Amino acid sequence: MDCSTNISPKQGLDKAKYFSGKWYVTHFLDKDPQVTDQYCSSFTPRESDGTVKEALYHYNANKKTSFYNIGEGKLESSGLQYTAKYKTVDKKKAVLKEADEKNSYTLTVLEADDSSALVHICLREGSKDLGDLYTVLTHQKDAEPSAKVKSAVTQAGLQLSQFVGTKDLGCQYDDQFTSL
Ligand code: HEM
Ligand SMILES: [N]
Repeated sequence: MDCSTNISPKQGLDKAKYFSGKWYVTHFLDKDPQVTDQYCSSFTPRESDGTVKEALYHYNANKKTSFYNIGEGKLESSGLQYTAKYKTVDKKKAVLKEADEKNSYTLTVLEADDSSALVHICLREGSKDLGDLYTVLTHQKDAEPSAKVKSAVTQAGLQLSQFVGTKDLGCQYDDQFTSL
């Protein structure tokens, strides 16, 4: 399922609010009905002079497995949006696999305040699109997203009730990895 082509970052967002601390996905919306496994995710995005680098963590709640990555990209001029390439690393941040130049993901920030954020992610594997992925984030695990971010969800044409809540999945996180 192809990703939406009508996704743009919110104008006027302050980078400092998004590129700080660590983020936990509290709710997510995957539009592809063929998916089966549900994931938990946490990441730490940093930025310097328009260059973005982030440590990502995924935990497969169904198969009880996890994987780590390091994404690197550049900030678009338009807004808080960037397309990054990613390498695969272990829990110690050692490189297990270099980045495949044909793969990428574009992350678009739709809203972000001091406690939460809403982002859109489009992952691509060369030519195949994995489909739209919307994720609500908070700095505190299982915390409640702000009213401001919930409003962003509505404005995005989505219903919070359709999102999957991760606080009930029995998530396992590696706070050591995202800390720092
Ligand atoms: C709860 C939220 C999330 C869900 C449901 C989710 C789901 C997925 C799925 C299904 C895969 C494929 C893994 C497999 O082979 O089985 C995956 C891979 C990946 N996701 Fe996510 N993801 C989440 C959050 C994120 C975030 C926050 C980012 C970006 C910052 C992201 C970036 C990626 C990347 C780069 C890969 C590829 C890793 C690799 O192939 O080594 N994901 N995700
Ligand atoms: N993803």
